[PDB]
Amino acid sequence: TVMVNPKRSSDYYNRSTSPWNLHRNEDPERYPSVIWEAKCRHLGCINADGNVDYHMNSVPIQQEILVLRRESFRLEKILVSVGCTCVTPIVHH
Amino acid sequence: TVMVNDYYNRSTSPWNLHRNEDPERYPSVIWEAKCRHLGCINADGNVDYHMNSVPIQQEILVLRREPPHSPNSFRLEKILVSVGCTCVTPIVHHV
Ligand SMILES: Cc1ccc2ncccc2c1-c1ccc(O)c(C(=O)O)c1
Ligand SMILES: Cc1ccc2ncccc2c1-c1ccc(O)c(C(=O)O)c1
Repeated sequence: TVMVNPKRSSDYYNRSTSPWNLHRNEDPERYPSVIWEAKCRHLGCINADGNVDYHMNSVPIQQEILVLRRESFRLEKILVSVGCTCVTPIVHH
Repeated sequence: TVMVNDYYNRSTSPWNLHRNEDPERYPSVIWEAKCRHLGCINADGNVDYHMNSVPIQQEILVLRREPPHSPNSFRLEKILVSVGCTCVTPIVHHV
């Protein structure tokens, strides 16, 4: 026991070859109550012609973050998606 | 005041993880991303500067010992962390 005293400001989500949207994650018993989580727009990645390359993969980049939960509060560690990256698939065993 | 109790090696914008350690902080250890290249990896496996690797930055909540060195009193603080990298067009679309 111890004592303790959203925005989208980057355009990377649209300029990325693995672009992403944001989804509202809301929990009234949590601080922050509203978290915006990334969801990749495509299964594949966008090529230089602007079309989807289904061979590559858009995958979410996750971060472990601290949140406060009403329980007087209790500290929790959760995983949130912050954006997406484009990867070459695992193609061997 | 309250009381409290490989995929990136495969990315076209790969990154390496770096230890951010602060004993005055909870969590003490945060693993941050540093993009490996300024370009992105092309289909030949080389760095290509027609596109750029950029680090996605996220504002995260953290506990800071207040007063310093205290084992049971903290202040809520927000810091900017690099979580991973994505591959972007070097151009922007707004004025
Ligand atoms: C990321 C992106 C988004 C929208 C596009 N819309 C039309 C055409 C290309 C687009 C690209 C894109 C992808 C890969 C690339 O290599 C390049 C590039 O080389 O500019 C551009
Ligand atoms: C991401 C990645 C990582 C390592 C590689 N090492 C050798 C060759 C290509 C590599 C690729 C890569 C990049 C873009 C791509 O478009 C493709 C692909 O289309 O296969 C593959």
